Amino acid sequence: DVYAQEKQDFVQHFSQIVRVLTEDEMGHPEIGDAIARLKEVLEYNAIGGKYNRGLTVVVAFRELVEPRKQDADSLQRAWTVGWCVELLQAFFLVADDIMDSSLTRRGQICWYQKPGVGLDAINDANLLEACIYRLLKLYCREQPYYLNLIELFLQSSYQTEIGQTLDLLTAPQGNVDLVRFTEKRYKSIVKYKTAFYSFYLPIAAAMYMAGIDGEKEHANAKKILLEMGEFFQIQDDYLDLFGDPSVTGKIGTDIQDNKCSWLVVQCLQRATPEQYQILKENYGQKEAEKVARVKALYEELDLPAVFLQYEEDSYSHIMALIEQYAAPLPPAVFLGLARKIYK
Amino acid sequence: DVYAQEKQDFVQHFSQIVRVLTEDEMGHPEIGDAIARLKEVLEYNAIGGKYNRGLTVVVAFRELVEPRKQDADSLQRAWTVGWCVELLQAFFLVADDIMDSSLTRRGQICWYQKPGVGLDAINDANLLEACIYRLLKLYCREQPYYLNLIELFLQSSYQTEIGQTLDLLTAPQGNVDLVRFTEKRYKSIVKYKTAFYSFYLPIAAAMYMAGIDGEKEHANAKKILLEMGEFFQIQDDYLDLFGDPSVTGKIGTDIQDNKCSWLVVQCLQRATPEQYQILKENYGQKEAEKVARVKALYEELDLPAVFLQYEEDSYSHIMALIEQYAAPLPPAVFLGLARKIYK
Ligand SMILES: O=P(O)(O)C(O)(Cn1ccnc1)P(=O)(O)O
Ligand SMILES: O=P(O)(O)C(O)(Cn1ccnc1)P(=O)(O)O
Ligand SMILES: [Mg+2]
Ligand SMILES: [Mg+2]
Ligand SMILES: [Mg+2]
Ligand SMILES: [Mg+2]
Ligand SMILES: [Mg+2]
Ligand SMILES: [Mg+2]
Repeated sequence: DVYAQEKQDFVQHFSQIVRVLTEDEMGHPEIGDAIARLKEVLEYNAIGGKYNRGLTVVVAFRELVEPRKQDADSLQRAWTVGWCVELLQAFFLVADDIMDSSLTRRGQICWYQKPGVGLDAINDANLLEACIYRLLKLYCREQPYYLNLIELFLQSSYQTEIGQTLDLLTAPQGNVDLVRFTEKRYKSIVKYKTAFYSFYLPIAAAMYMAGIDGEKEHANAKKILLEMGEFFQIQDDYLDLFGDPSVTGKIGTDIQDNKCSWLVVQCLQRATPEQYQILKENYGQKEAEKVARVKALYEELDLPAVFLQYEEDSYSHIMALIEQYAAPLPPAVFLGLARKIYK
Repeated sequence: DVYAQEKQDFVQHFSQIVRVLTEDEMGHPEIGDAIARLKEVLEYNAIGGKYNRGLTVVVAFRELVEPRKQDADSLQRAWTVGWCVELLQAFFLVADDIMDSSLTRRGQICWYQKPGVGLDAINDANLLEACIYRLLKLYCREQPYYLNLIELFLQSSYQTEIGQTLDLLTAPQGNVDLVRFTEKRYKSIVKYKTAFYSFYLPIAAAMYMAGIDGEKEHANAKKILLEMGEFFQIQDDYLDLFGDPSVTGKIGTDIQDNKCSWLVVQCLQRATPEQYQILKENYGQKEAEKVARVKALYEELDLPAVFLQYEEDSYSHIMALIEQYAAPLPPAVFLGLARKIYK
């Protein structure tokens, strides 16, 4: 709604982002081809998603900053930082698709799977990250929140990288170990690898831009947002298997990749002894026959129904938390985001 | 000499770097295994090189800061930022070895070639980068140069990433094109991919720590340092082929990887028509027979003698530049570094 009404405006601003990124260096004609590759990397990897994270920066900014202080420059900075969150996303996704050996993303072939690209995508990803800070310097260098934003983007990256490390350590290829797939480990993984950058980061950025830098306020917002992020990742694990790749834009790999997904953890909590052996024998392997076996067992344990139930209970819990912690911020801030990821 | 007398002190400080990096998070026991992977990544990829870049921060700091202002905290920050440059190095090298399909580094198997690691090394690299800014926040958060250092490390990364992009664009696998291997393109590649982070960055960091933030002074230092960096990369290209892997610690891949190396550019400038065809037929291929062919032609054109001559002429030019641009900085600053990479 508020996201939907802002989407088009947000996207149209992408041309300027690209222009300022592919101009401030073109005064150095020697790197021209590199700059041209950068544009290509940006168009392919920053466009095509839902932009919920970037839009959140924009929406939250408008709801937190008094309209008398929302000048043209002020708004420009807001959707610029919104695009910075979108680039952090792109950066992690490009690397993540390589490390998960994924095939498609956002309804097109993964960048690293594009003939001509391959492992060069590693450097491409690093460039996407560098661009965040180019844009911050360009548009916010003079703002009082400049250092707060820089540290917030860096901190959020470290956290999601710590989370990725957990994600990958818990999922050795060729090493089946159902034993390590617990609730505790799962909660810790998703907290770091998704919850900070996808939910805390955008709202926290808008808070700093609105002059809201108070520690307690940020902690209170974080309380709500991390819990939403946990829900979001669990929903992401569900879609990996039970979602239509025509709508998700991506092919699942979690079972093949031996991941500590929410599905397998829930499967293990409901698994009879015989079922456990079926899981242990077919999990984390590339064979389509064995993956199908795992899915069949998930469906035999009504995990699809268990997810529908979790989603409702979780949503109610998020709402409760918003009632508790939203103040003094507008509740619409969190309600708007929550509405966007519900089901 | 001054580098040598400082080496041991510098290295011994690595234990503390690791401790502070693997402690400030251990208050979060949930990420403990990730933190343990981080320690493992740090020990394997930050140790074993010459530490010329880190040592430069330390040496330059001592020569630029008045001894009355070199308190214990002040020195601690200096070798900490020195280790930050070393981590930037590690970060790029881990990714670079993957993208160049290299086998060894610093006399051991490349991290990504270690059984158990593979492409997870992409995230490991990203962690090494994140650590730079953790350490900066930890030890320099209160210093007046804090934001200058942060932007200097970010800018230097963007530049070396732009350079890597040039390095990789000019070297498509399976796509031989001697035509693109020119002097101009070479100078532009090495300027961005090596010269900034390996030579300007360390000295510039010590300058900001010594309160020397003046634009003209930094530009003047940059004039000297980029030219040294060009020399250093050219020396690196020479060693890739004509160096002993027992001393370099790495196996060459430039010819196989179809790289715009200094050797091939010099070969092309001296290549008779028939020799050109030999180059075009055997360059950028994995076959050991064809690589040997390229090397034979390099030796037929006395490129080893041409490098020895370039090194002398270049060294004299660097010295000239130091005479011109060193002031008001101690010349020992640049002489010390130059002495360290001579031959
Ligand atoms: O399931 P993953 O965590 O790999 C994923 O959600 C990406 N990701 C990576 C960190 N956080 C999220 P994706 O399903 O989009 O491949
Ligand atoms: O020759 P490269 O530039 O790949 C190298 O010098 C690494 N590097 C990467 C950027 N700058 C330098 P290395 O020979 O150590 O593999
Ligand atoms: Mg993935
Ligand atoms: Mg992943
Ligand atoms: Mg997923
Ligand atoms: Mg290399
Ligand atoms: Mg390289
Ligand atoms: Mg080399």
